[PDB]
Amino acid sequence: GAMARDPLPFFPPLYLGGPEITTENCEREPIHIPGSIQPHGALLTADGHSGEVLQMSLNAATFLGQEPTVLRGQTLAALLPEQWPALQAALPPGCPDALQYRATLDWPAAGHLSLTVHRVGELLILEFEPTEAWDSTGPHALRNAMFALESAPNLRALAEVATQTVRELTGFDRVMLYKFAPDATGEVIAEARREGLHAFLGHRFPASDIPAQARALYTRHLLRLTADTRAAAVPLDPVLNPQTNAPTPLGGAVLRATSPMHMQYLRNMGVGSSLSVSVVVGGQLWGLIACHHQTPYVLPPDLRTTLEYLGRLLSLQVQVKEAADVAAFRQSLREHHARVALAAAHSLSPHDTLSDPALDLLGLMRAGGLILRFEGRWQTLGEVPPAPAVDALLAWLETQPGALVQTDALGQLWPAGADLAPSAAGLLAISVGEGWSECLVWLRPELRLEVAWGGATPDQAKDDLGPRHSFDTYLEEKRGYAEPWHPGEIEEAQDLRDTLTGALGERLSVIRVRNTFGRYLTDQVVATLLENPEGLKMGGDRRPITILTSDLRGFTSTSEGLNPEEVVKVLNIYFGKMADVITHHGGTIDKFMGDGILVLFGAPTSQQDDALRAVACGVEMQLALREVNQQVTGLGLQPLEMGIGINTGEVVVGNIGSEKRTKYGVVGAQVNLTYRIESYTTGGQIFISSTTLEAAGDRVHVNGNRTVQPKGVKDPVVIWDVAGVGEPYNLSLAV
Amino acid sequence: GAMARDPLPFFPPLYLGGPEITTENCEREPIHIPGSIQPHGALLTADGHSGEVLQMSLNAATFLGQEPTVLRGQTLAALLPEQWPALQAALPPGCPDALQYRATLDWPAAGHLSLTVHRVGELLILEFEPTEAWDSTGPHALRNAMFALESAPNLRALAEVATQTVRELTGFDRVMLYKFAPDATGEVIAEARREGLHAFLGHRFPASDIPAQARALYTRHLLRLTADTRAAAVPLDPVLNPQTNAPTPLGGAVLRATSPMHMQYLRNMGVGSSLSVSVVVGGQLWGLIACHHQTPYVLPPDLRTTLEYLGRLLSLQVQVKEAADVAAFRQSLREHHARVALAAAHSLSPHDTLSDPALDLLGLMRAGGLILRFEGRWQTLGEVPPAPAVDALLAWLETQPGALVQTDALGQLWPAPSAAGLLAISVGEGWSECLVWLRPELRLEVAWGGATPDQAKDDLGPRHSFDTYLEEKRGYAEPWHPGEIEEAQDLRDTLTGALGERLSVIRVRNTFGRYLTDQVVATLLENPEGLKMGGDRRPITILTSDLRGFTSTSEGLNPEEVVKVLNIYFGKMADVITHHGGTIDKFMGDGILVLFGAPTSQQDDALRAVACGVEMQLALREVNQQVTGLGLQPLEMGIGINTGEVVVGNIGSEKRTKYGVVGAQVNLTYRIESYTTGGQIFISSTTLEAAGDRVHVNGNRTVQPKGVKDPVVIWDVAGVGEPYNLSLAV
Ligand SMILES: *C/C=C1/C(=C/c2[nH]c(/C=C3[NH+]=C(/C=C4\NC(=O)C(C=C)=C4C)C(C)=C\3CCC(=O)O)c(CCC(=O)O)c2C)NC(=O)[C@H]1C
Ligand SMILES: *C/C=C1/C(=C/c2[nH]c(/C=C3[NH+]=C(/C=C4\NC(=O)C(C=C)=C4C)C(C)=C\3CCC(=O)O)c(CCC(=O)O)c2C)NC(=O)[C@H]1C
Repeated sequence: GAMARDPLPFFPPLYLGGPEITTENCEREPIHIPGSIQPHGALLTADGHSGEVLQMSLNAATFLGQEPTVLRGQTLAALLPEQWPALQAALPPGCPDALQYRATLDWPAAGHLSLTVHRVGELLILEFEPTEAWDSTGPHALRNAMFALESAPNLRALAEVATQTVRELTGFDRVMLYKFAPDATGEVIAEARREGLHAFLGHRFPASDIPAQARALYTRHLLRLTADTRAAAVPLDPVLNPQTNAPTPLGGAVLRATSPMHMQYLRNMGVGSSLSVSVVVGGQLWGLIACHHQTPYVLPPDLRTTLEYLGRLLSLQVQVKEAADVAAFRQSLREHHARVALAAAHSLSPHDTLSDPALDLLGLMRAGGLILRFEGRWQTLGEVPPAPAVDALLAWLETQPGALVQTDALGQLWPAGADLAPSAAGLLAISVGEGWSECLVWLRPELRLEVAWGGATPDQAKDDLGPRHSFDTYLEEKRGYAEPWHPGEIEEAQDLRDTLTGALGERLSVIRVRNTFGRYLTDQVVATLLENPEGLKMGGDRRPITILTSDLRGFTSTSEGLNPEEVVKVLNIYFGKMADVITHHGGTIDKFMGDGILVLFGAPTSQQDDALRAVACGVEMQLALREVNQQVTGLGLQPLEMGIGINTGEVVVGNIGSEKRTKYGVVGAQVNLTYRIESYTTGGQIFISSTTLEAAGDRVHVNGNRTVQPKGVKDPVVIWDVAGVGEPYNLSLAV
Repeated sequence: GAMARDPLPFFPPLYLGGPEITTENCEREPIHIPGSIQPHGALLTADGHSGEVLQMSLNAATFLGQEPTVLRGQTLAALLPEQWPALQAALPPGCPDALQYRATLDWPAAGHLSLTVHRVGELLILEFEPTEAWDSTGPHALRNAMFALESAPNLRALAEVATQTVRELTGFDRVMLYKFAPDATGEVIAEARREGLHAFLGHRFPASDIPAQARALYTRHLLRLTADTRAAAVPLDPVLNPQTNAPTPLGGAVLRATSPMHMQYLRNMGVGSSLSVSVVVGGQLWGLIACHHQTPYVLPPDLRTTLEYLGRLLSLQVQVKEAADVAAFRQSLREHHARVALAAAHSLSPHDTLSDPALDLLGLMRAGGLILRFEGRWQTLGEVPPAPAVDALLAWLETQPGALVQTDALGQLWPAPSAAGLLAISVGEGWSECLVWLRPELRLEVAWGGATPDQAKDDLGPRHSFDTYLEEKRGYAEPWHPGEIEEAQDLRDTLTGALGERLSVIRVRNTFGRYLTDQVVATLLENPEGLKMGGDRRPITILTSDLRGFTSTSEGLNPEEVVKVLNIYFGKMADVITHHGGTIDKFMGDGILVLFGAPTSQQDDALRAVACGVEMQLALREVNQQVTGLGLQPLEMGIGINTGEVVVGNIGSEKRTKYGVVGAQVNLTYRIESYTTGGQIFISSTTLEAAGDRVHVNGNRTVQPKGVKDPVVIWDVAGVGEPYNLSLAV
């Protein structure tokens, strides 16, 4: 950004053999050390401790009415017997160079003088200038303006009051408020002017009309002027400070000679006199009050002080009015902003929430297209570039520093993307966390706009070796720019980025609970578990739980002759319906081992009807397979068949994983027994153990039984064939 | 926070039957509508459209030089023939009541008068004051003050210039800068005064000395004065505005009579004249330039305007100076800040990064104790109260709103000793992950100007004593520096911004393998494509293990022995499997399933799987030392490995995916393991072929497990050669 770019190193001044200044090298003119002054005042420099005079402007003798011999090598003690002790008191040695001291002198000849002093290291710089010794303006003009500035209701009105007041105070033929853009171009956003004068209002001027080292200088010394655009500069004698054998810094002297480049610009523009006051906001040059007179004009010093004070006042009020205008913009989005904040705040699946048309993330930013990248997938709303180009933008976005990126001409910030101006000329992108792995990208189409320039566009700065001669309206078509993002839209995006980034709190814990307690647990069960962290006895515990295992009989063998995509599709269908059923019965899915399911009832938390719910779950799982086999045989494949075993008993519960990556699981002979029980089933059948049937109760309807001695058990056991469950399930296997 | 709390509703004023004002209700005094003015000026009110004069102060004739009947019911057009068109243009209908217009008048029997006008609703309010023949040589004192304030190096120095300059401009016997705290107590942070006056510098004063409705009014109308603290008010006549039959709002008139309660305070303090100017920063009352004279003093209006100018400049520079003071505090901490900023940004296990003493989160904030809650658990550095108080503090911090909680007296915020000061930041929203800085008690003595806030309602009028009253505060820590608040917010921003990076790795590990290395997770994220979630048939090598008979022996162990043994076993097996790039797929009871080929495949999948199996068997030697140390029997382990085409893809539901494998070659692996005995590794012929000549074998078996159409040869593995050089001990 040209405004946030320090000036180039300056070249040596002319009187040290520096180069001549043209529009090629003019950002390097050392305008702060011209070694000369404007002829309407006089300048002395003096040693800061002794007060010996070291330099005089060539006109100081004639100005201060003393022969040049006495003056040179006189002391300020003798030249200013009253003001010498005072400026020492006000400008103590070692004080900042910015500090200035002002006084009136009753001088022997031609009237009173205005004295302005400042210190630069070991050197005192004294400016002398005619004054009335009588404030022409009176007390009320400034006080009235200050209150009127503060009561202006918005930025535009504040600009009107500023230029209208300054022109009333000074009599200038033209007073402009000139506002710098981030690329250091500027625009006349208010103008008060004498009748019959050409209007510059609404015109943009190239950044080169005020070069970077002038803008830097104007950030530190807030007023400067050219009283007479025809007047020759007056040299300092000697031109170098003899304390240093180096140029005398003159940036803080209002009598500093103006650059010949700018002198010529003002003549071309028809200007006899010029003055500007910096508006500085947050340490940055926000703009200028820029004044012109058609004929030479020396603004009296007291009028200048009024201006300098208005400068300070305007610097604060520009900030106040800009914040109020932004807040008013956001005030009209309040209803919509709250609604978007509430949804984003607690949402655990951002993709389904932020793409809802009822949320209208597109309208919230007046965007033409929105990209949402969350988890691993990105979807879009509205007008976006073809899918190949969206992936190229997200790839370049990942390289951008920060968590917010904003531009109204994406083609310039990212060259390869200049082709995407029909839908992505402007872009506002925010990163949920750092790295752009999750982000939102509002896009805006190219908006062709005409720009009124003051005589020339920025690329015509070097057509001549000097300033241009025309400042009349020059229209240029703007290419590749979108409508700019309002500062309130920038803020809205910052608010929403913060909300989603905060929401990563839950999105990390619930995925961490599922890793420990159940990969397929419901968002309610996880919520239930987060509230009650204790009671779970991670270090180990033995207690009763019911275990259910199922397998698809021979599906692993029939899957060696299907498409790999058919297998995955069939397993996805099956597990989907199975998981819905098991969830409905409060079971914890513990493993999806191939085509087999293990379900726990009682871990992570138990209830008195664990066994009954497991049996009912088993029945409905079998019934659910009939719905599943419609799609499978719909796809052209053979029906699936399923056997289920259920056991109930004491198992060891706890962190059965490792220490660094825990898993709440169960271990013991009663787990293994469930598999042996399931191994006695055929398709459609459910075998349960005697402990399960006993624990489940009289609501379980059995078909018959078998005594079996599975390998792994010392004693024979009776297993029971389930036909159904009664109230309140009323679930029955078909026969 | 009494500063950001609106005033209470005022009570009706006395002349409408309201209650007498005492220290019981003085926050309800309607000080903006006294119906009266101070006697060094005169006041008219007129209709905003016709200019008809509606009220006059009772002294208006003496001031304006015309008896009341010629003034009353006359029109401002006739009375101010030049100023009437001007003040209408400056004060248009609807303008803010803050907006003021001033002019000078020259009248007979009246000298030069200052006329200050402003508009309240449909009413114009005109104030008349003696003023001076204009003779200034220019605003030199202002210009010099302006640059002196701008060059002040810090906030203390800025305050010193302001009071020094105001005293030089005015002659006031005492000039103070009075800075409000968030609780609306105030402190005199700079003072310029007569030598014979008792110093108030450094003293704090109760919030009630400037009540909430004075503070609110002082945020809109930036100057008020009491010219003579013994001068009697002058009634308005009539007292009520006839447009409304309601009181006339005088908040915006400098001549407004001062609250009687405050007049008595000034007298009790020995003050003869008073004036203060608001410092308003970001729309908030930051403080007052507060001035006392021991004798009466009517400041001419032109000199008040210079004070008003300095108030505006000082509102700007207080902002500039406080920021620079904070930036200078943090500049000392820069290298330390960068050091913590780097660590917290890229950490995927913040518990081990932040507890590092070389990171020095305690010293960064100059704290005595630090709590660190991340993921499931919490942990503490330095001096922390016990685990009940930490679990109770962490529970209560979930109560607090926002992401940052800052106090220097935790006993007051939360009733329930190493922690008198607390600074807490929420990583994300809700405090599920947070940092808590704790500071111990710092016995400080507050110097109060006469009395503590407890003694506000001791008598029905103001206090008489304003001498130093030292009060010992208990349960307090050294206050958090504003730079230390900014450092905590920065660190909170960083850790919260690192949640996205922490999120990407747990999402991937949740899909592709729970125990995956933080290194291979980075691999899957820079190359996310080609994984083929829809389905694919690829060769992979599969390794299954079991601890034979441990399921039975565990029925005789205490459950805590069972979990401890499995934790030791799995923890060692995981180390070995990860060293060999295996993907632990399931911890099935005491069994492990490991994939070599998923999610990614190298060309030596089979060899690594065989060598991993050998090392797991060897690693069981170091496990069986800890298991027998605990007094238990030693574990035995059998291993089977198979290599074959399997279906690879999303095997879970569509909603909760899991990258898994399915097929007969997966199931054959468990059958191959079932033939092993303790200490033995059986592998299939396809594994032996893919692994290559570096595998050392003992013998072989032809087996035909059911569910298999054709017999298969399995091979007993003795060890692995270069570069592994592992052999099963024999
Ligand atoms: C290659 C160098 C160039 C150059 C140099 C230059 N310009 C300035 C200072 C100013 N230029 C201003 C420009 C404007 N005045 C207007 O009235 C408008 C629009 C209506 C514009 C854009 C202004 C305002 C200033 C500030 C000075 C002032 O207030 O008069 C300097 C610095 C002068 C100095 O302080 O010594 C220099 C070196 N101007 C170019 O256009 C090219 C040729
Ligand atoms: C129960 C009511 C109380 C009360 C009322 C009250 N106080 C004010 C205004 C001011 N009080 C000030 C206090 C101080 N002056 C000092 O010099 C110091 C410290 C050294 C303090 C704390 C100040 C500065 C003001 C502003 C007025 C001024 O500049 O003199 C009002 C409002 C006055 C008005 O605008 O009419 C009221 C109602 N003060 C209490 O102490 C209790 C009794």
